[PDB]
Amino acid sequence: SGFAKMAFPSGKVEGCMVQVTCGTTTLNGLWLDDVVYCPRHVICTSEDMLNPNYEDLLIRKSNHNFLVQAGNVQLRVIGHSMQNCVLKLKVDTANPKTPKYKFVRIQPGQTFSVLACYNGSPSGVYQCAMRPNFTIKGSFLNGSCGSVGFNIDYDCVSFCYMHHMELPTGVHAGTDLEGNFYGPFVDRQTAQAAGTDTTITVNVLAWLYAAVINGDRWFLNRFTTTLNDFNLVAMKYNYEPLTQDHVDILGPLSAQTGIAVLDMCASLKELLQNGMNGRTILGSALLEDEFTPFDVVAQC
Amino acid sequence: SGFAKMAFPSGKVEGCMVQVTCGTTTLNGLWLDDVVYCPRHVICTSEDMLNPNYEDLLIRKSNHNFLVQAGNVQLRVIGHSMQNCVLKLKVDTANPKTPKYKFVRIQPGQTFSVLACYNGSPSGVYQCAMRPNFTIKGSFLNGSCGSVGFNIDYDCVSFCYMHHMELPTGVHAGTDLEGNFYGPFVDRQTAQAAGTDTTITVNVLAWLYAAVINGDRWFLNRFTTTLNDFNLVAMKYNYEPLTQDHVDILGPLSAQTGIAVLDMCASLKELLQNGMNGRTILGSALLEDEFTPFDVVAQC
Repeated sequence: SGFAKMAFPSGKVEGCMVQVTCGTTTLNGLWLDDVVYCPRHVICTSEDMLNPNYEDLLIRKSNHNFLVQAGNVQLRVIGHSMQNCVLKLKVDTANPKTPKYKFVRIQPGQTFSVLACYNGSPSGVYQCAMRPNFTIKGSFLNGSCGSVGFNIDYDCVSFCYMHHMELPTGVHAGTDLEGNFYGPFVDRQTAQAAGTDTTITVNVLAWLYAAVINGDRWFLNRFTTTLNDFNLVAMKYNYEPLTQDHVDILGPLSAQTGIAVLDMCASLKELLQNGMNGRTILGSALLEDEFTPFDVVAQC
Repeated sequence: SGFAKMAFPSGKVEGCMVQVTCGTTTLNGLWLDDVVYCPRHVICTSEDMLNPNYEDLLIRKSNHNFLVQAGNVQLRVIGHSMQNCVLKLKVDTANPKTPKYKFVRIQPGQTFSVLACYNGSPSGVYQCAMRPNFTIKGSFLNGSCGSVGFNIDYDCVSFCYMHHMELPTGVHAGTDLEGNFYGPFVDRQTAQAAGTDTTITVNVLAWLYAAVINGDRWFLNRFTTTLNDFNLVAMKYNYEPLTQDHVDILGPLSAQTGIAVLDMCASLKELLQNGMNGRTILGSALLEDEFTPFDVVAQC
């Protein structure tokens, strides 16, 4: 059949991508109905970004600061308000190709598609996960600020991320459309670090359950194990511990494969204890934690 | 900055995706202007596919066989011709959202974006490479037949693949829009195998040159080496040998990093000889051969 890490298609969200500028500052914005959302840190220069007071910087910005372009065409800003770290620019036009949308806040574990833009012109897309420590292993270059993370469930567009800033580490932070940052992070250039990255365990399990269906099944053992016992092994190797929900959610996989989730844990457990002796599952030599059981089911 | 395997956006090609059916047979087609392309094996059932004569099977098909739907709406077929393994259905309508397009035949080495469809309804997209042995490690389920592989260079759409068939191995074959199969493969269900899979070496090199720029540079040695010497090592481990072009193409990377390509070969060479002792380059424990130097440059 085949397995690959896979983004939703991007036609809908491409419809909503605009360029914004505020002096020398040029980033990406999202045009939904009569509104345009974008990172608020657009009103900053470099000298500002150290300790910026947004209350106080935007007190000094006018609607005639905010150049907003719709590809070839331009828009006219008609009122500027700031919600947390996102800036909501009202304009004269409603997006003619605004489609069924909704803002969601995702939880650390879920995955989403990302549309990397540069001057409102989308460049690319890739599937991505919301790390334990509320970060993302992304591809983000200067003025990818305002590029977004979405999903598509039954026509509706499920906007869940908007990018703000890279980190000294090199992983990327950003908010939802509420404007609230995923994590303890704020938009300034102070020595921010991100906590311990661990592995989305439930997901790896779904990735093994995947592997099986795709035929690849060298790594299967006989063993059973307790949940706790499995966990008292897993957490040693920086992995997320595992709940009765996790099992519940991994239920439909365990059906199609006639493999119990307990028996899969001791199987995984034994990869952690032993290693891989340089073999590959679904052609990978690391354990792949960026698949939710919904991702993998949908892929099948 | 960040690195991720990355597909072009899919809005353009989504515009051109249609469902086709021919009795009980339902696959994906591509509507460009007044034409619709699709895999010809759509005129087959299962009993046929063993040894089908297409000349002779289509002699028995009419325009009123060919149900062709445009999402909600339907089309009217008005003449059916077969070019190699692709079938060209003329219809009454030209695609209103046909954009600047061109058919290209890619060469074994190049990468492209893939739009997986089911009943003309796109499900997903992922970046993919045209293997040495003219195969692809894909995600393709029944009736992904007619899902396509494209690229975008400066507005133009560069259609380069259309899927036909999985293989007993589990990798996927298909043609260009010419209709000619990438590889020695034909559309029937005989015991087809695919030759030796080797590694797109130039690409791995571009993936190392990537790694460096992204800061990750544990794996650097001092050494130089000859091209031939490098090759007399590489080919042992099933890798594609390396040409003066390959070097030429890897030229602009070698500029930005102040690292000679010769010195990069002995560096790679030493991963092959030694291993990795379970470290990671750009967070991967296998060497990543699905990036062309154009991919990686564009990503930067």
